[PDB]
Amino acid sequence: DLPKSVDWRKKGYVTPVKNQKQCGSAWAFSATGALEGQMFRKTGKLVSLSEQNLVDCSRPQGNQGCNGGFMARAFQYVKENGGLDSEESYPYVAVDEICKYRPENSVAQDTGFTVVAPGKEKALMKAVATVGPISVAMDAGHSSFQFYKSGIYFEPDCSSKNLDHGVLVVGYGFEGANSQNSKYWLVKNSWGPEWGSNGYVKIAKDKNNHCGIATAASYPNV
Repeated sequence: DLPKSVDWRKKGYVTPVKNQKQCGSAWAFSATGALEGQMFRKTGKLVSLSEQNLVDCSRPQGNQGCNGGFMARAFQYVKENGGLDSEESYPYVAVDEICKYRPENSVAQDTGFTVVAPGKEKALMKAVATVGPISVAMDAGHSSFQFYKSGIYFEPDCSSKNLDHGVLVVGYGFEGANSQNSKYWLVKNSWGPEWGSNGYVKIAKDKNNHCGIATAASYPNV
């Protein structure tokens, strides 16, 4: 009984597209994006969250800052730390720096996170429909993705198991009148608004877990 389409951007859950620049911090942007949606669902206030706070401070939890990391380890950091600072108060500079977490500037918290049944696009569809934006890993390691500009993205060389890039599923939809025709996942990237379609990409949906979008999906518990 899930909706034919979902787009959380239309309900105020999603901040404008950000840019990680030359830092392997996509996992931090995916995590802040999912926490931004859950915090909005809880309080009605959309507050941009600090990726730099995660880059600089979550090494104990197993992240490696600009050398990579994982969204579940970032949600683990926010839980163990008791908070996460706003983007305004702890700005992004795209380089590993000293941890400067300030509890008085915290605007978010989580108690851990929930994992979507791995490899199941229908499970991911249910989480997107009932929770809000969901953090996901994908295989983005292709020039077709770097130069992606519009339309549904399908890449034959995509893997659903060996992934390399965290992104945020903000909804799903279809092209035209038939809800089961030309389906896609609405994905927010962190390569800036100029990349792709206003910083977003439509990834083919119900095409065998294309690019691994439902392989490692999760969301923070607020």
